[PDB]
Amino acid sequence: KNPKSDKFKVKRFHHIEFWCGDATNVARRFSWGLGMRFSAKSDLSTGNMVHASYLLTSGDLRFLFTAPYSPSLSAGEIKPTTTASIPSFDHGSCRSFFSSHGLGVRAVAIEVEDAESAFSISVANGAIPSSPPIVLNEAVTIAEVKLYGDVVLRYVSYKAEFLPGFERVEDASSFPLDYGIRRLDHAVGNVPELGPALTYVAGFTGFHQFAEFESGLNSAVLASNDEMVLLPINEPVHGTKRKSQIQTYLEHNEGAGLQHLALMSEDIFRTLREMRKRSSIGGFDFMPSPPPTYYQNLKKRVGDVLSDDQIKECEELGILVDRDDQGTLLQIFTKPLGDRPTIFIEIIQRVGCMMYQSGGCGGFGKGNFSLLFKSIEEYEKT
Amino acid sequence: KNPKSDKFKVKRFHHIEFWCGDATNVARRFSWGLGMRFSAKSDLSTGNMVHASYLLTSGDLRFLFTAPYSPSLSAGEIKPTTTASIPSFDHGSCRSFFSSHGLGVRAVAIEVEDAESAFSISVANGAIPSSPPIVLNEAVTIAEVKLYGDVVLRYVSYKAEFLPGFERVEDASSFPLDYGIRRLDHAVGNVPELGPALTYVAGFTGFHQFAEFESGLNSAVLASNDEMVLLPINEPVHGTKRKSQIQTYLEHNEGAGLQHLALMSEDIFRTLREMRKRSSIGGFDFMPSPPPTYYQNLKKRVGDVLSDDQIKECEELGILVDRDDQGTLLQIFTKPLGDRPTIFIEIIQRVGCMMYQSGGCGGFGKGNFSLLFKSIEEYEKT
Ligand SMILES: Cc1c(C(=O)C2=C(O)CCCC2=O)ccc2c1n(CC1CCOCC1)c(=O)n2C
Ligand SMILES: Cc1c(C(=O)C2=C(O)CCCC2=O)ccc2c1n(CC1CCOCC1)c(=O)n2C
Ligand SMILES: [Co+2]
Ligand SMILES: [Co+2]
Repeated sequence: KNPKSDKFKVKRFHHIEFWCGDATNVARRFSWGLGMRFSAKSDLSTGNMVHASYLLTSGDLRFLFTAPYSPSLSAGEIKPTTTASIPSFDHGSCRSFFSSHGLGVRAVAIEVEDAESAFSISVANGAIPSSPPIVLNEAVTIAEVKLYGDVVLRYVSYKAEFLPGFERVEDASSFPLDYGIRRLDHAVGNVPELGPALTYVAGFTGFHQFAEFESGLNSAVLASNDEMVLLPINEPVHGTKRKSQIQTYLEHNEGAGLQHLALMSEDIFRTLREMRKRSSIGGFDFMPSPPPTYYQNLKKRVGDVLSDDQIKECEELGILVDRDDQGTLLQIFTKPLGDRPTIFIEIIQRVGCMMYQSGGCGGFGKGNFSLLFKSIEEYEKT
Repeated sequence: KNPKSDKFKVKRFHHIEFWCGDATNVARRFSWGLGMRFSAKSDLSTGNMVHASYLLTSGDLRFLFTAPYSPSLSAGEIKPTTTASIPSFDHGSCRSFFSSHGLGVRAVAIEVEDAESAFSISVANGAIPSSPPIVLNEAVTIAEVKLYGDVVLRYVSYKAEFLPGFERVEDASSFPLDYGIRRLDHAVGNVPELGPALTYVAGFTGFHQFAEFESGLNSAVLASNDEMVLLPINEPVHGTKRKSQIQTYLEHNEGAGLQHLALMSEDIFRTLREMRKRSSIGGFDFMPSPPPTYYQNLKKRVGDVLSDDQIKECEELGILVDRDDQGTLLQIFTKPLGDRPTIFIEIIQRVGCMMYQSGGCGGFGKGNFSLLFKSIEEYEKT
């Protein structure tokens, strides 16, 4: 059931912003590892004396990497005279964030009809304000409220090209990499207490719970009206056999924060071929693959959806497969993106639920906990 | 003239350590951009609860990338019980360094006969101590004194594999990249006042001035007995037509620090081919090339050293050429390595001064200031 209770008009995920110590090195690493093009910048060369911000794009996916300059470059500025292109940016906040959490997501940005209205309605409905609505060049409005931990939900609305003050990138510096990634499917937070986190976010958005179907977690998914903005939240389950990965996250992250970004591919086979080729030459590593018993067991579960060759391709790439009552999910997880065992990336492709494809088709793979455990002792039984 | 006045036995450059906010992303970027292999690690997976440290190697060149974890992971430790593999590491120092300077070199490490003796003699001769000698697993001794700004000169001595507590890397994660870089040729600092910086460092090392042959700088080079450890220092020259690049460095870096690392290649043509192929796909960018008049003028200057084809190869790659009374230098400069216009890399190859090749053969390229200016108006004169 979907009561379509959004308190303001929400469109799609717009961008994800990482707060970095050095935006250049993280952006270049991510560009090569994920096949994303350098498409916009705001930095010293564009007159920004406050922060360096670099935008990578792949299809509709937008990753922004931002780091602070020395405060001395802008010590004469005040907010009315700022050269920052993102007016919510604060040197102290950014340094405190990265010192506390390491490299990670500061902002989950969604595009809305009216960011000023979204901010006002959110705050009237319990949202903790983080940065008030600000109109940029009479063309774009940005506002921010707290989501969880030090992560903010950023509202962006356009009157009618990323943000004013950003410049399109050089072409020589813009190599057209593309491994098939096309959009953000969902963005997942880890918190100590799921109940109060859900109540808070659902309280100020009107997002509804997305229906599902002990591994150390309890989770729930909040969804917009058309279920294209999907914000799952996890809490740890304590006392289990193996220590909860959610608890490890909270310890190494110094509390709640964004756990994973799931990136939809239009061809997950190509994406994983291209990413795995680059794992050991600057790109991303992937978790250890399931045993061959898992891919043996795929015939009975999804043999009506994938051929033997397509299943063999999944086995070659370490891809996981789950199924809803509506659709099928192909997914795989990277190792952590940086030094800490905190944020990682999921690559996904969904098949089914054709109307366009409806959001969340096939679920989020919670069935793969049983099937992985079921595969593990099965391969031990050889 | 070389008075060979070293106050302790110095061998060669040993490693360069960058202090990072996220060591993983910088190390992976540098590995791909420079063709260096991942060869050792010290991090959570090796029992280090304090810092993540990753070592890249190319030939004898060793780049170490280090970032701090949350202090909470090690809050129960004291120095006698530390799990840090580099005992001089301090969370607060590292965070303060990166917040002040951004990504940059913390340590220039040289191998010595006896790091305890080098430390004692240095401090008795005016060196400001930074970290006292500490013996690691009864096998290696490390000590540190201040060099300039927040950069330290690190002494390392071995009784008889990088450092104890580091583990050799996985092989699957160790891709054998190699673009031809083989060793560190020199490491250059920028300071506000050259005189007092030279007096200080030469005072405690016994390093002697290396002889040379207004562009915004004055410089001088300090050298070990066999002139294989070379430590140039620059100061700005104020009031010039174009603003001094040394002054821009000092402003954006928040004071003195390491300006550039010069990396010797055994085949600078191959190195630059390989690095330029990767500039726009995660690697490093190079400064704009000199005009063709520069390569025209190369025939009269070095036509006895390089063929027309070899000169044409220099022009294809943007390589600069200078000449001493003893040797010839091929060199090129990267754009800044990170967000700030501070640290950059030089790639070099030297030809001549055969005995092995003597250190500093061909100088450091100061002649290229005249020849570049001479080339610029010449190409304007077309
Ligand atoms: C995170 C995750 C998902 C997943 O994406 C997901 C959501 O989007 C919504 C909430 C429910 C959910 O579970 C699916 C299956 C998984 C899994 N993990 C955890 C590890 C995977 C790699 O290492 C880091 C964590 C695992 O073991 N299996 C088998
Ligand atoms: C730094 C540099 C060197 C060089 O390496 C060097 C030393 O090792 C020892 C001290 C003397 C010295 O000059 C040689 C020639 C140069 C040069 N620069 C500065 C810019 C180059 C690219 O952008 C950043 C700075 C330039 O314009 N020319 C023509
Ligand atoms: Co997921
Ligand atoms: Co140099």
